[PDB]
Amino acid sequence: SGFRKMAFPSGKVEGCMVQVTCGTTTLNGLWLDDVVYCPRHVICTSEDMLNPNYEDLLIRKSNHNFLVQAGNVQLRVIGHSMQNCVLKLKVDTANPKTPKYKFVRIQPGQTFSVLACYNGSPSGVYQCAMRPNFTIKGSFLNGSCGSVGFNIDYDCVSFCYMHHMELPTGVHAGTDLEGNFYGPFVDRQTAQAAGTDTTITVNVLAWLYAAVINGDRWFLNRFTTTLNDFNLVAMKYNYEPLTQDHVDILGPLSAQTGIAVLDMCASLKELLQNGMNGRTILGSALLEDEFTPFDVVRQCSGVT
Amino acid sequence: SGFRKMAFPSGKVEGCMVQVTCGTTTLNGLWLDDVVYCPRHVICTSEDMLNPNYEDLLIRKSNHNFLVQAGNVQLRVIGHSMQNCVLKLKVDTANPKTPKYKFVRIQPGQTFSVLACYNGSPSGVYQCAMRPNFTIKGSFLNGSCGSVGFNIDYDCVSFCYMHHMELPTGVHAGTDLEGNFYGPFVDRQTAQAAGTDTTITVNVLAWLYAAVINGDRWFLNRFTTTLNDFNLVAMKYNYEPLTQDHVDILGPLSAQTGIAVLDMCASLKELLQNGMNGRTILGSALLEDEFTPFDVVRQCSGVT
Ligand SMILES: Cc1ccncc1NC(=O)C(C)(C)c1cccc(Cl)c1
Ligand SMILES: Cc1ccncc1NC(=O)C(C)(C)c1cccc(Cl)c1
Repeated sequence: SGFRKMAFPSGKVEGCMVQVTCGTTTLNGLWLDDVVYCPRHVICTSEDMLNPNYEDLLIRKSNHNFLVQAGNVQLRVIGHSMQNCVLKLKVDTANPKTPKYKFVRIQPGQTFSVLACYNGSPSGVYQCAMRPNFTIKGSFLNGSCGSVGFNIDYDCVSFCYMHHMELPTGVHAGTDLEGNFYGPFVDRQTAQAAGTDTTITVNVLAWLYAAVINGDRWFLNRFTTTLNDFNLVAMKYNYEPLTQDHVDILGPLSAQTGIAVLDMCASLKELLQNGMNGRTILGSALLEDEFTPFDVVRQCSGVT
Repeated sequence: SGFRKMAFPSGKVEGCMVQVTCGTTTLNGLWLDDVVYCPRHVICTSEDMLNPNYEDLLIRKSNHNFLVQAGNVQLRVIGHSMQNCVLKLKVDTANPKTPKYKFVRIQPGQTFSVLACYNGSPSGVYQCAMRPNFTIKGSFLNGSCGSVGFNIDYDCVSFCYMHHMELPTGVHAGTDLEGNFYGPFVDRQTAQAAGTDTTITVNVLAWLYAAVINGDRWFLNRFTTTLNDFNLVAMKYNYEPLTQDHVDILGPLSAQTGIAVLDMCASLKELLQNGMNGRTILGSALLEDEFTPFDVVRQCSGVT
């Protein structure tokens, strides 16, 4: 039936996007109830970004200096405060389009959808993973700051990411909705290199199970391995070490396909050592790691 | 700044999805104004699908036999008609969430977003291309029929695809919103093999330009080629022949990067003849063909 890098339907999040302007700077904000959330660097000019004292910069700003526009209507700002790297603008009107929501701080290796926005307007939606080094490989241009990452469960949106910065290497860094950066990144125009980015082993295995479920079985072999043997191979190829918690989460996929987790590890071991030999798996020539076991079950079962 | 397989924000389409039930069969419908559009095979049982006479099957059905549910509210059906492979159910209420829309029949090689649905509820959104053989490589399970493909321009949704069938090979076939199938496919449970699927050359070149724009330049070489020389290579590797119309559409990308189209063709020629030698381009180990020149410009400029 096919397997695609699917994002959640973005409707509930589109109705939350606003444009926030402070002085010369314009970026995106997230309007939930009577609060607009946005990156605190909205108060900076490019000149301030080298070494900004956000507390001192925010002191020269009043409620009337933050211009919030939802589509074509202007929101009245009645309060402002800084929480970590985000500003919280209290407005006099609750967003009538506020969905049921939560703020969650996701773990590395977990996935989420991103609704890229510019001037408070959505341009597109794509599926991302929080890398083990706490960066995301997204698609963001200047003006995209404040665009959010999220997951959906039935009718509840769990916001997990707010975009803040592009690193000199082209990868992206941002915060949870409490303004805490994922990783060691600071909201300063300083050289900040992302550490070693490893491959999310449990996600590659989940995607290998998805491949078997959809007919791609050429990589299955007559071998097995042990967690310690597999992890010697995973270390050599900069793969996250596989644990019993990882084996446990792959249980439903192992149950559906009848392929024991350690047997799937032996297929992955041989793919790591030998490569794909010019072949593909689910339309890909590399081992895909941005699908969790939960994503595979969801897509393969039709959860709406 | 990064490059992702981005889909359009799906909000405007989510507000159009309904569940349509006829007898034992449940599938998705598209509610625009006072009309619900859905695949005509909603009137079939699996037994009928072998060789259905849709005209005779529809004769045994009245307005009250089509149950249309939008979320939790029931729509009253006051008319029904068959247009090609789609049924048009006239309801007594115009969808208050109907966006500005058009029905368009796209060309092969063009891209579009798909909002996969089950029981009238959205599960996810992904970007697709209409293959040169008029199939799409999507992700659809039973119950997904009636899910639509679309493009957005400012505030106007151009619906181009409605999902109808999974071929025995795992690829997907469907219609435009007038019920005309893309390709030679019929809505019958018969062996229908998709013809030879070629690579969309103009899209690969557009994606090569996107790679250069984002720093991936290892594949650039000191060579050039001619359209006739390049097309001898394209035929050998089952690539669509490149034409002057294709060169013309790549003009803005050639203007921005300063790399002449025929010089980019020579890079592609060498990638075809030599492979990637274990390297990647925009996180991919194969030549990507599901991004049009328009998609690359849009994503690289921040069009919302
Ligand atoms: C230009 C761009 C592109 C994609 N995402 C983001 C950006 N923007 C940035 O990175 C800027 C605004 C310049 C920045 C600089 C230093 C620290 C922080 Cl928090 C932010
Ligand atoms: C099961 C499924 C999965 C993904 N997309 C679609 C389907 N469904 C089908 O293909 C069915 C309904 C069985 C079918 C059969 C023959 C012709 C037509 Cl038009 C449709």
